[PDB]
Amino acid sequence: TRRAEVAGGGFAGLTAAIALKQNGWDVRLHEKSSELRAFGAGIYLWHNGLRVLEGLGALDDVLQGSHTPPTYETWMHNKSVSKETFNGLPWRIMTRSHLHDALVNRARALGVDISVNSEAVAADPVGRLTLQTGEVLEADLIVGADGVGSKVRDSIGFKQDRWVSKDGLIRLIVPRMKKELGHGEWDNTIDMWNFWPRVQRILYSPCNENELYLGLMAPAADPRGSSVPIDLEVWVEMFPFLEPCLIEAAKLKTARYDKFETTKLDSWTRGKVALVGDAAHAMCPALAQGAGCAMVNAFSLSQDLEEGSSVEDALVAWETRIRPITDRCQALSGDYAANRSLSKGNMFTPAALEAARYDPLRRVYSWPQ
Amino acid sequence: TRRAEVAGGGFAGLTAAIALKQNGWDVRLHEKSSELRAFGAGIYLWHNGLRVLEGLGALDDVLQGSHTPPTYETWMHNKSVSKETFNGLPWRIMTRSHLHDALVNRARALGVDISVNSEAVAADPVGRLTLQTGEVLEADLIVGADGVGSKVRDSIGFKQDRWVSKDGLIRLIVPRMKKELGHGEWDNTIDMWNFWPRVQRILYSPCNENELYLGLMAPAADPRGSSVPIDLEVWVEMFPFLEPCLIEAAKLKTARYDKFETTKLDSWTRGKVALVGDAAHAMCPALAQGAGCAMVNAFSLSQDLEEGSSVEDALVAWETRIRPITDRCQALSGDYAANRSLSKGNMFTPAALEAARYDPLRRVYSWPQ
Amino acid sequence: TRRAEVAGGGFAGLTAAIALKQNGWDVRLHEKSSELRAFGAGIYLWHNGLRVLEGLGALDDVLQGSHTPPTYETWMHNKSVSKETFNGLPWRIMTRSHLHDALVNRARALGVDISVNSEAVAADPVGRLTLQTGEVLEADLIVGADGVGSKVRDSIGFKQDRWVSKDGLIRLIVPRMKKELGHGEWDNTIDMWNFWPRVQRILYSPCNENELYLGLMAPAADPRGSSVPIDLEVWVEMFPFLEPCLIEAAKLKTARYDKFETTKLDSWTRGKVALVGDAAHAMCPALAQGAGCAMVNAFSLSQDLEEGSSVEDALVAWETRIRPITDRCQALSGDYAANRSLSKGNMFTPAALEAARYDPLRRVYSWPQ
Amino acid sequence: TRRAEVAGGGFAGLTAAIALKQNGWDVRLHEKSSELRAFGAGIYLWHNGLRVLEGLGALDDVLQGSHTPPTYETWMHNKSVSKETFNGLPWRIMTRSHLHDALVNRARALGVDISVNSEAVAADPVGRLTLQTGEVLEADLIVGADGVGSKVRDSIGFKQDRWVSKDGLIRLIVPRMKKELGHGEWDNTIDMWNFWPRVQRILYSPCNENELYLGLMAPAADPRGSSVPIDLEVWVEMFPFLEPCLIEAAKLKTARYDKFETTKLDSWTRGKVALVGDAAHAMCPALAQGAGCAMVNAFSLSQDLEEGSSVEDALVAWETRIRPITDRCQALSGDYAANRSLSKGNMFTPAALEAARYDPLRRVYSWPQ
Ligand SMILES: Cc1cc2nc3c(=O)[nH]c(=O)nc-3n(C[C@H](O)[C@H](O)[C@H](O)COP(=O)(O)OP(=O)(O)OC[C@H]3O[C@@H](n4cnc5c(N)ncnc54)[C@H](O)[C@@H]3O)c2cc1C
Ligand SMILES: Cc1cc2nc3c(=O)[nH]c(=O)nc-3n(C[C@H](O)[C@H](O)[C@H](O)COP(=O)(O)OP(=O)(O)OC[C@H]3O[C@@H](n4cnc5c(N)ncnc54)[C@H](O)[C@@H]3O)c2cc1C
Ligand SMILES: Cc1cc2nc3c(=O)[nH]c(=O)nc-3n(C[C@H](O)[C@H](O)[C@H](O)COP(=O)(O)OP(=O)(O)OC[C@H]3O[C@@H](n4cnc5c(N)ncnc54)[C@H](O)[C@@H]3O)c2cc1C
Ligand SMILES: Cc1cc2nc3c(=O)[nH]c(=O)nc-3n(C[C@H](O)[C@H](O)[C@H](O)COP(=O)(O)OP(=O)(O)OC[C@H]3O[C@@H](n4cnc5c(N)ncnc54)[C@H](O)[C@@H]3O)c2cc1C
Ligand SMILES: O=C(O)c1cncc(O)c1
Ligand SMILES: O=C(O)c1cncc(O)c1
Repeated sequence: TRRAEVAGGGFAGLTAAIALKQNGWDVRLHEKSSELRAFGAGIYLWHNGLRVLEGLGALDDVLQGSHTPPTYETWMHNKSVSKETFNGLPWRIMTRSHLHDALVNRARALGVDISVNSEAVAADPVGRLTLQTGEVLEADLIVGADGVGSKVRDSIGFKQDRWVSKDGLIRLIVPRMKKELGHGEWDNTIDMWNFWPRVQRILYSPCNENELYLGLMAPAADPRGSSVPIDLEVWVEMFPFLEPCLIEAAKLKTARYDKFETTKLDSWTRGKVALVGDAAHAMCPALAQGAGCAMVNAFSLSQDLEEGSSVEDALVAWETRIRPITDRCQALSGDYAANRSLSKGNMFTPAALEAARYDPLRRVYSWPQ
Repeated sequence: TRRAEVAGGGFAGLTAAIALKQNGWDVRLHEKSSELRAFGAGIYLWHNGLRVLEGLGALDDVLQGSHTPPTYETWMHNKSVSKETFNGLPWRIMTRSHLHDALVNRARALGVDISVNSEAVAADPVGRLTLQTGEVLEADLIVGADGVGSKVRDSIGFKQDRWVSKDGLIRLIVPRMKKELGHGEWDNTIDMWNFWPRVQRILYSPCNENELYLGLMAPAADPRGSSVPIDLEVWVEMFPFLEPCLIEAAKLKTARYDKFETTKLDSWTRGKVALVGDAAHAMCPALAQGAGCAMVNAFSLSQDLEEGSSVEDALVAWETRIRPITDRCQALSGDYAANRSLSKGNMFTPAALEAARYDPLRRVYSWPQ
Repeated sequence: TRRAEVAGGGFAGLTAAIALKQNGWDVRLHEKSSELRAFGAGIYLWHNGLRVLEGLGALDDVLQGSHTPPTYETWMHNKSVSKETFNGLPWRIMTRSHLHDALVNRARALGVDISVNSEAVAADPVGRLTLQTGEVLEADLIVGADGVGSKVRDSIGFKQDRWVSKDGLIRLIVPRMKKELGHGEWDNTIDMWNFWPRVQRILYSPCNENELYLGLMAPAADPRGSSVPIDLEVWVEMFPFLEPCLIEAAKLKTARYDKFETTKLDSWTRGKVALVGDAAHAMCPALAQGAGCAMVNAFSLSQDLEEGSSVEDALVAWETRIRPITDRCQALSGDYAANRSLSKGNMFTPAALEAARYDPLRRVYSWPQ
Repeated sequence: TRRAEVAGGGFAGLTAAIALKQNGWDVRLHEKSSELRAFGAGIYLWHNGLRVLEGLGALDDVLQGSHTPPTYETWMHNKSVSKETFNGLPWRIMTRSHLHDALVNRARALGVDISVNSEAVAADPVGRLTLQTGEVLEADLIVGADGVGSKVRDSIGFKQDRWVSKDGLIRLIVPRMKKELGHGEWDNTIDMWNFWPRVQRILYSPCNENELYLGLMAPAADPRGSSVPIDLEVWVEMFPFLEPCLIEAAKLKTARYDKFETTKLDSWTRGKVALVGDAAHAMCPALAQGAGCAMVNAFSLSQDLEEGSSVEDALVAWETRIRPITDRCQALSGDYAANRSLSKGNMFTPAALEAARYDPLRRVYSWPQ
């Protein structure tokens, strides 16, 4: 029986672990945290990611208790400039813990071995995984799914571009307050941009009837706009119509201002070691394909290993087949983010939705635009 | 190697033929008419039907050149009373010929044997099918997919319950005429109801950028409102905003008329004989689930034939499994037609969508409401 | 010093009394009832009537505590079909008691002699007025301003044309209830028409921040729709959006009902006798010009009495001058009532507003359309 | 017979001349231009100014061929932030030449003597007017109505604040293009403000069915925004929806960028000399009361001279009675303009409309807010 060691219990690792376990691999997953959790309040998935969940036998638990807005709306200075529905392309908004719980339960149900407080600090391409405790594990496959600061990656050395954005945002979950919001289209996704009187933006994303996901974006050199817990006045000033929710947000002390880190590698594989997710391809958040591409790539990895070839050859086949979708998506996402292209609305072009349109299960592009 | 005779080349018949063929059946399809064609109208499919198409390998041909409206809108006396998007549950509008062509080509590529000009007139519960020429064809399974006037079930004697509505409607296709329509949300499904000055309803359905599907509903007891070619005046009178399109519609010397009609049977199976589509369960078009349930039931038929039983025991287990869903859908659809409930808007409740939520491939309900 | 007896303390009577008084007439006013009061409804005045009020020195008391709606809106089956603002032509809504109180106080300040509990029963074309007590009062001018059942003209015998509508309506006042009404443009005049399920119309008229004037129209042949106190169900059924206000309206054990009624006379003058207001020209309330034409005609009466003629020659020159305007307005108003034309919206055409455009002070038409 | 010499044939002088002539003054008006014309494309008048026209016997010719928008709307970054109707307060938009022609025709009809190419260069308080030609005129009254650079004022010496604004605007008349503008509320007044991506603003004011008045405002140090003829690209960029009209505006070569000059004086009178209009009180354009206050003041001057006192004493009475309305209005207007207070909408407060509410004919405040 083939043995897999997965480093990282985020979406990438849990996806890889479940996918491999379903193919009869024996699999242990290492999470360095004392407990399995997800961070970042909310998340969008699209058709591509939802297809992975389906292939993971975890779709049902994700749809139940999540939400598809009637429309994806963009505002500039409180003026609606676009409403997009993507010609029926499936998409979904949920809390990070909602998507995460579904993945964990599915992994435990298949009998994936999960070690918490277990941190990968080095990996050898001949299939050896070194933990912080000193323990050394032999395996036929080693998946580095350990985030943007991947120690699996850096222990081996991968030529790479790695940098951090100037600005970031505060992501949080607050009650919907839908009756308090009064008249309007409050089940929509609404990207509310402003450049006057200053640069402040909210991405309003309903997760379900109870929970609203908010991304509060202001420049890092805005001492008030970037404060956590949120400086209520400067947010209520530019978003009066979101006051009830902003009030609940001011109450939260777990709130943080996060900047965005990206990584581009020349290669995602070295012998028996594969890098998936942010370890290999962290990107600007603009197209909300960060975890989708991670899940697709993780899922596609288990597929390429069902071909009868050596683990080394499958991995090279894997990357060659799957990476260009992620490359174009990261490039376009970076371009959008640095140009603030989303603020114009109607940005979800056919090209922008390429990653979203990919079906990992049948390996084709679906939902044409 | 099991052998199957399928009577009628409609959606239910083609679905049945392809599904069996994919499972290794030798299948032959008899089409009464001189060729394979559809009524020249539009049609709605939902998640349940789309999943069947995925299961038959015909999803991609369909999605290409079809449209998901941004919303499903209901009007009452030109006042918007409802916008619905079904919490993300997939759906689609397309011409009937579009759906047909995809099923036909998939049927052909797989090597189904399609006999045109060939009319089934009788079937035996021991496994025989009689054509209009009196010729007797043997097989291990006979599929009555011959529509509402099904000779195959009439030849055997099935106790039908029948029910007819006061309403009928005209289904046709015209150019989108989108500029001439001027200002509005003309990519929507708009269900335009009126009770004053008289009962007249137009279902407005965009199929793609070139073709608009119109459903013109009126009491059958209305000489003008049910007239094909269409009585241009009575329609423009109550729907002035659709004038350009209606002008192209009174130009059609031939167009499909139907009186709403719902038939429920004591059973669907007699020995080696199975009834699918309108033959088994024709319903009132309120919930746009006729072809949907047909396809689900035709596809589900080949599923139960795989579990290693006699064709007879399988057909019984089939109906026992898949039927209640069709029954509940037919009942609710007929109730809506009678009380004209769709004029109220917001009528696609969780109960109304139970059919559409059902996933035939995995045999669960998805897309919770 | 000429001397005048005016019968009836309505708008036409008060206008007449004040106008003559300002010109040096000694004037006495007889009010049948125990005191001076108005029906407890609302009322529309236009430029023509406002100019009369300016001419009587009573404009300012009126404008204070009255409202000009931002627009005059027409609905059909809850669909907005019309917004009108009359190219700036002035207009106003106010309670009837508001208009009354201003005229009364102006009448008093000028020293008009107001006799209450005093009922005119007959008048002589030689200059005599008979009270219910049989007492005969002499004067140089008698003014029949005693309303629709005018004893003063009946005593003399005027050939009337009469005409009655199938419709009547309930006029009442309730609190504005503006928060409870929620989202909308609730300072508008909204004329809410319905023909389905049955003919029911509500004229929605804000008078000021505290008081809302409602006109509930229904066929007189409708037992429920014409019932005062109001049949709460039938109204909330067709007007759910006005529920809070209607709740306060079914709380009124007494409220003004009127069947539409239009009377045209062979003439308005007999010798020294002049007829004004409903006495002379009661009309269908479609164009809200009854009190308007009354006041214009009462005010115009004192104008012709100044040009140095016999009271008899003056009264003749008066009608010859001012009457056609009232005739055209009465005809068009009656036509609108009969055909229920106001349901179509945009019905305040140039012709429909000829009355309102007329300026009594300068004797020209203003505010062209 | 009293003789008046009026310097200046703008709205102030023509108003004074007509008013005085109507009171039996003999009056000559001096206009330094070779021909009588008005400049500045369009103009707003309100109730106060319309009341003066009424008192001048020139109201009728102004209403005919002018326009009252349904509403006064304000936009910020294409988002409607206010719609104001001023509780029925009359107001009107017209071309400058429309208001001017009415005044000229009325002045000629009364027999006002009009000398063109006649420029006042000095005035003596004992009633002497010196022209550029050398001619010296004796009179009982001398009205300085000669604009912001009043030579009547400066020949005598009046302590004063006089300055020029930093920015200005381009005012022009173009065809309505109402069909080309497509869907919207294109009979409204719309003040369209923007500060991002740059400071550009259009005041959109319909004058009648044929003529639209546009004020294109950009800073003086914007080389493109301030160009005449207009730089079409930078205007179409921020106002795409006004393209058809902007195209017609680019065509005009008479277009100029004008800055705003103001004057505040300690006194408006010296002996027999009175200053009216911009000569005495030019103000920031924000409240559109520039010509209204001029007309009110001019008209009020003829009133104070019908009191039987000396011309010197009437003039002191005149200013004392009438000036504070103009003072508060100019101060508020200046405050608004420098603060760009109009951009917030809902700025036409009761206080802002004080000047507008004044009725010069009855000397009271009307149309309460
Ligand atoms: C602001 C923002 C908004 C975003 N919105 C979306 C969105 O809407 N939709 C979307 O699809 N994507 C979105 N993304 C991107 C998405 O969050 C990431 O692409 C995704 O979380 C990557 O998951 P991962 O499992 O590869 O990495 P991670 O989530 O970083 O997970 C790795 C897990 O690694 C564990 N671990 C770390 N180091 C070790 C180690 N050395 N040994 C063992 N375990 C280790 C980490 O602690 C954690 O448990 C967004 C990103 C940002 C920044
Ligand atoms: C007005 C109206 C609107 C509708 N809208 C929708 C909608 O939006 N969505 C939806 O899912 N459903 C809709 N339906 C219902 C849907 O059209 C039917 O349920 C569906 O077409 C049934 O297909 P079928 O193949 O069973 O029957 P049919 O389409 O009637 O096809 C049978 C085929 O039978 C062949 N055949 C018949 N008899 C013989 C024979 N004796 N021998 C050999 N061949 C024979 C027929 O000629 C034809 O080729 C609607 C129905 C109506 C009436
Ligand atoms: C439903 C409805 C809605 C209307 N809405 C409007 C509107 O919006 N705007 C508008 O301008 N018009 C409106 N009108 C019409 C308007 O109400 C009348 O034209 C107006 O009230 C007529 O006033 P009047 O003074 O002539 O008569 P009345 O108001 O009838 O007054 C006469 C006065 O007559 C006294 N009197 C009567 N008989 C005698 C007597 N014999 N002896 C002594 N005193 C007597 C009466 O008691 C009372 O004091 C409406 C009318 C109706 C029916
Ligand atoms: C951009 C802008 C927009 C405005 N919008 C409005 C508005 O919407 N509504 C409003 O009410 N006001 C408005 N105003 C203000 C309004 O234009 C002025 O207040 C008004 O034109 C003043 O008129 P006047 O007759 O006093 O002066 P002027 O119009 O300057 O007229 C004097 C006349 O003086 C003649 N003349 C000059 N010198 C002599 C001389 N020495 N001897 C003899 N004749 C002489 C001038 O040539 C001309 O014929 C606006 C002003 C600006 C700048
Ligand atoms: O920060 C963003 O631009 C962003 C854009 N889309 C989804 C999301 O979760 C975040
Ligand atoms: O420039 C202005 O602010 C202006 C404001 N109101 C009316 C007008 O004609 C101009």
